[PDB]
Amino acid sequence: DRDSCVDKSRCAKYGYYQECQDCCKNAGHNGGTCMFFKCKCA
Repeated sequence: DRDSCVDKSRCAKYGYYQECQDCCKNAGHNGGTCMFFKCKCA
């Protein structure tokens, strides 16, 4: 119970990264955003 895509799935400089939004959505949400190589949810 400690997945956290933020510290698992990489990302680009910033914006929309299909990789990030995919992770979150797969976790049990809708998606997320990209923040300085960081993967956050929405």
